[PDB]
Amino acid sequence: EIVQLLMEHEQTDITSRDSRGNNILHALVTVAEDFKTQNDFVKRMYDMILLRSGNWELETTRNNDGLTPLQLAAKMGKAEILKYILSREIKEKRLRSLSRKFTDWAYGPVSSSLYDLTNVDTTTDNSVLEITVYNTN
Amino acid sequence: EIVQLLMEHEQTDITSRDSRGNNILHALVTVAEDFKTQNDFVKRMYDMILLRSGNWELETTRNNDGLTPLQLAAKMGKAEILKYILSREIKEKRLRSLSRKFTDWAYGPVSSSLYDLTNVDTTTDNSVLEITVYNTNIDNRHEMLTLEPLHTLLHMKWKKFAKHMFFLSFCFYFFYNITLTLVSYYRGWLQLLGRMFVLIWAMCISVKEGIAIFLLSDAWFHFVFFIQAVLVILSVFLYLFAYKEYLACLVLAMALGWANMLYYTRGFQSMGMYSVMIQKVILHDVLKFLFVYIVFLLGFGVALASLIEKCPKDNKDCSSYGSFSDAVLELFKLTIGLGDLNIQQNSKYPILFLFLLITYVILTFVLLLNMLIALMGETVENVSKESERIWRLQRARTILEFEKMLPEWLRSRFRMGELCKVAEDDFRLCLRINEVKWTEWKTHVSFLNEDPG
Amino acid sequence: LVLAMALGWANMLYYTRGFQSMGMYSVMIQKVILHDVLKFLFVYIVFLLGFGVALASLIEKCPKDNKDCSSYGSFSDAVLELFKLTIGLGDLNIQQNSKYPILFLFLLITYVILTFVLLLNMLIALMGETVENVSKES
Repeated sequence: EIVQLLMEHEQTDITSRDSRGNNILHALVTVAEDFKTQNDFVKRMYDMILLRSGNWELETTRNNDGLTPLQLAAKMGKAEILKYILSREIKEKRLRSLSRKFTDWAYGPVSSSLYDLTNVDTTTDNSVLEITVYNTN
Repeated sequence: EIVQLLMEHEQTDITSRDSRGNNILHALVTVAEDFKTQNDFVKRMYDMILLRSGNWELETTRNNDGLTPLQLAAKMGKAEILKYILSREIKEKRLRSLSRKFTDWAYGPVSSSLYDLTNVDTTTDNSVLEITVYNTNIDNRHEMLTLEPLHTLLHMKWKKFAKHMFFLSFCFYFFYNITLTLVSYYRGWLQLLGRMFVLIWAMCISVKEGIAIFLLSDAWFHFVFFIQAVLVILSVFLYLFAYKEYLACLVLAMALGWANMLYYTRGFQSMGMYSVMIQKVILHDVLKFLFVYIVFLLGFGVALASLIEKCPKDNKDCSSYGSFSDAVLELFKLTIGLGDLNIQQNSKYPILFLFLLITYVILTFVLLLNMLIALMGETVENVSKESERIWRLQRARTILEFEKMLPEWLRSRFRMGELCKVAEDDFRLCLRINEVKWTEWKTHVSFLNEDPG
Repeated sequence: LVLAMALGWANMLYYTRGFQSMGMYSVMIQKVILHDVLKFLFVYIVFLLGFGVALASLIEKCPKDNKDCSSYGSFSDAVLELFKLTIGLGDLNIQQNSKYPILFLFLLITYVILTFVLLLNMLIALMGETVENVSKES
């Protein structure tokens, strides 16, 4: 409730970056732990905030360590938030451009979905796939 | 209902002590059993009565055995009532002074609670921590030392002193045993330098382990170290005196010492659980094997000696089996693969002989030796769960021993815990434990400091 | 040269990770060496070093210029002879030049018992315990 109050407030700045460089999504990633602990309310808040401000601005930024909240979830050990972020299906046709997974065609039970490799597929400098493999911590 | 009737009655005396010395709380402790049995209605009644009469009068008294209901729950095996008593959070601000656990500060999920060490932390005569460790009449002590203040008392003591005293002891014993080996192996000034220290530290081990063995399967090491020291100093006496038997006791003491390196594997988690599992395998499995095996050695020994009993005709190589000793020794060779299996002259019954030997090989190898491996495979599965707790218990007893060996001032130097003000007049030594809980959210009302630190 | 060769054939193992059936196998080996075998080798070497100086001091009497009379020379020959005995090569007999043949024999039999019927089978049980947990994550 308080989150919706603050975002609905016209003066709130959703994209604000704290002293560490983290915006709100980085913060939600550095927190979230596991299902046996938090019962997964962080994924819900992450979705809520993204859908509430339509943009790639939040998820494309970088904290002072030079990481997007996706790459940050890769550096840290957070699987439950990474599955969510890494496959998103947004059903509402307005905000559907924010999804990372799409259904190319579906007929009966058979369906061919489609995934987005931008920061994943290791055509970039440090991607999600290089981190999850070479990260020994 | 009837309890509330009696307490609400003005004439009832809540603090009455029966002929055994027990007040009502002692009585509730001597009763309560477990959750699978009573479904835990005793904890509820204990809470009800305390909250109904505000005081420390009840829980501070002593029955005729000189025990508070807390210490009594420690003597007896009662864990479920001890967790309750040992951490109490009373939310009502009036009676909050009776709690043994407090929240120093809480912000969001993070909260730092605070525990009360008064009769726990072993600054008293017989405390909750000394009892749950040294009390051998229970065998519930696994779940006893996993409770909230006790776990971190042991941990903090280890991180403060008991680690360094344990390692230091390992060094002083290790040098001792090396010098003992170098003395044993070479038999000018080396004997004068080392041998004196051998006698000295051996005498120290003998006296200390002897005093500890006068206060009596947990203490089994105290017998072994003592036996070693006796053998060492005895060998010294027989070396000063003129005798040939000194070397036997010397080398036996040495080998026994290297068998006593094992005691120091309880300082490490990975090796500690290992030596625990060995200690249980020897008890539950191997002994049964050695008994039923020795009965066969003794059977087939007299079985074969009587057949090979014919006269060697002054040829020791013709008859391979002499009296009962040579037969048993030859069978034990055969288990290793040294023994000589052939049709034997001087044995008038070579077929029966050979059959009766083959039955030995079969009963030993393909049956009774593999049975042991299967059984060990059965015990490892059950012990793998409790081994960590068992090792925590042993480590705990070592910790308390090192604590009891310190001087009064150096002991008071550490003094785990801190003074904290719980109430207006209440200052009590407390132990801080930080916690993070995401499961249940609430507005924090009862707490100690407003500013989280 | 030969040490490098043998090490190379020990390095064939690295290429078993291209196949599923052998890859999981070499993983389970890699974990067994770490969790189980090392604990065995430590507690076993401490016994070799114990009984070596135990027996050498008893057989320490002069061979009388006969190398076959005294089977145990310095600490090396004793350890080597024990390791023979584990394989079944070692020569077990009442030994001349050992002034204490009963104590000697007892102290050797205790070695055989502590090794085989106890500490070597313990390893097999523990490995049987680790294979059950590793079989899932391998």
